[PDB]
Amino acid sequence: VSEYELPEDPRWELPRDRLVLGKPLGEGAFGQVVLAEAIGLDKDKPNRVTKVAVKMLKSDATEKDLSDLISEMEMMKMIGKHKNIINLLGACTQDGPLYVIMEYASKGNLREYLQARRPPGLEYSYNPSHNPEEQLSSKDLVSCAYQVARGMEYLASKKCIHRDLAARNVLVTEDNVMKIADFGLARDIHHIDYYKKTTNGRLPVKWMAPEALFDRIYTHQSDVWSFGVLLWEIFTLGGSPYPGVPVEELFKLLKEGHRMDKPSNCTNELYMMMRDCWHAVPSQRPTFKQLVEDLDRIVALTSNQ
Repeated sequence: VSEYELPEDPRWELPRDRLVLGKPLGEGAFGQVVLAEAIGLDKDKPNRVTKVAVKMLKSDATEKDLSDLISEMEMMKMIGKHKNIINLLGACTQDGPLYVIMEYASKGNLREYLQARRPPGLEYSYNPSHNPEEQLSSKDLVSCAYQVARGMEYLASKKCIHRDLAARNVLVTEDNVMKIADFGLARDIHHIDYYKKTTNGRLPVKWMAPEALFDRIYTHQSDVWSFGVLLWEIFTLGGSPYPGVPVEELFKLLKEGHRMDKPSNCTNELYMMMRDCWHAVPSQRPTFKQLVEDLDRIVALTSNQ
């Protein structure tokens, strides 16, 4: 790593020995995220400990992988802070491997968070968690969507196109705050494999707008399409999109104006929002600003009983 000039930034630099490294949080090619305790992250509270997520490259990482990680870090700096995104907290760039320090979401990703809170009724697939948690009220689910819309509205205003908005990329903090993750990732410069499964075997094509899918055109409006799919994931408490539809087929279906059916427990108004997000013509989908305003009103009218 000493072969490279790493961008040191005194506003963000944290001495390596101020991090007590803990358990893995995840792993995906290059590279890995570990839980850590950071001593004196806030310079004015030097004896405070903060739980953080520490992102680093794998042992097999390449010059491009390092460039990607740096790029994510610099992008997060430029995008700035928001309550509903995974924020940058600091970095270790001198005396060892690049560490990018980010906010820690202790309750994991939204898909697994919702699946562990599935009640036993007819209205959801079965709860797969060995440690089931308290069911969420109706208000809570809409509020979940509100917060994600809020985060995306902020990101869109900073001219950040996410390109893979999905429940798996929303994280939940100890206080049940929704935080959009992986918004700063570098765009792959090689073409896409529409059948590649992620490191948890998810098929990303099921969240892509048709123009992203067929033409690789990504905009804020294709992100709005993804948000529609995420809304569907929410009101299925973590369901898998287009159940039983294989990829090669998804191409054809979307073309014919095929859309997912309304989840069993979903209001007509929330289902219309989904359908609006899945308008065939990008210019005709709502914007994140409209979505934030609509969902704000809907949260107020929705019951937590």
